[PDB]
Amino acid sequence: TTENLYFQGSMNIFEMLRIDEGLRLKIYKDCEGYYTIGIGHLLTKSPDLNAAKSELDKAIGRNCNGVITKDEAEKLFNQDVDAAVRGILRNAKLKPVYDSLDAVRRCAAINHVFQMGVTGVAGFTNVLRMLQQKRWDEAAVNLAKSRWYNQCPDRAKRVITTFRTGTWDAYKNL
Repeated sequence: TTENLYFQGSMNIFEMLRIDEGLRLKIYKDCEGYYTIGIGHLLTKSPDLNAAKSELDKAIGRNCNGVITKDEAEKLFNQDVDAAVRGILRNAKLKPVYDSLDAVRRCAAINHVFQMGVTGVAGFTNVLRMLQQKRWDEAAVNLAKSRWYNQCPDRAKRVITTFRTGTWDAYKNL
């Protein structure tokens, strides 16, 4: 479809993570129980809500009282995406795999690091080798064994499908 052919140009890392993480203007606990706000911004792993609000005020730069605006959520979101990209490119293990990937799977790579962090992703020794060798089906099967996926499948299922196919299909028809 001419509409189907345009959907590609509408999808990017920002729209991808926006779907996987949602958009919340108030502090909430994610599927792992950690305090979160905005578009998947983990505030802290501490169970103390007071620590979550203290980190929020530091990140936004004002007395937020646990609430932020949509424009603030986007600014924080852009910083987190940049941090995940920079984390990949300076890492001697992730950068060669990332460089080998196509544009769409590169988005899935940034997404993965955004969710898990650099050392967590860099620990997927076998998945990283499979991806560099273009063994897409095997990579997706091994990702489906991870604790990252199995503890919170809805946040990870679309990333795994994107690693398998290199298309945006899993983000169609929400």
